[PDB]
Amino acid sequence: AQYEDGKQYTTLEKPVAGAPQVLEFFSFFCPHCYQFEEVLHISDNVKKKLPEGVKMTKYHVNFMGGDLGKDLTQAWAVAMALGVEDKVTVPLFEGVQKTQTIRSASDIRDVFINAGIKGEEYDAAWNSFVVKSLVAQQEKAAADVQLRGVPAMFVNGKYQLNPQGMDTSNMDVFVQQYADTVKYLSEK
Repeated sequence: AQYEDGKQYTTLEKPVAGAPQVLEFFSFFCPHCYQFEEVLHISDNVKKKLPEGVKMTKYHVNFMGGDLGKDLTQAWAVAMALGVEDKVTVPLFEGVQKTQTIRSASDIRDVFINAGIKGEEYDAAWNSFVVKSLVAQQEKAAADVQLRGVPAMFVNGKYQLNPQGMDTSNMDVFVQQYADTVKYLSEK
């Protein structure tokens, strides 16, 4: 057929019950994740083609960047709780990978302050139990699919995108194939 198990996607031999419909994993330390977000705009183009009613979820991961990696998972939890993901995603990527000015939790905090989140509100969120359970959710989702690399995308907890089975000679064409594959998997 046109979409083939093992080509544009793989099936999990261990389906994950109750998983989010479209689940994306990334790390602010991950070079392809930077490309996906700042150059390719994958999340964005996927959304534009998802059917009515299916919501999209994106989680940070711990297994890159050691201690600062864990701080970033907690900061992304803060980002999610405050709903400021679209204000901190670019400066966090650039702070880690471009300027390399993010070296400590305090430097992560600086990003949010510059984005206009109040210190007391950031600090209160950071220390809250709601962010702690949101950190737990991110960790659990990654654990459920035995995740050992990012970027990664899972559809209905049973299908994993396989971008290495796609042409990359044109970036636009790659993005649409990626997005169209997600939509197909969505309708499966």
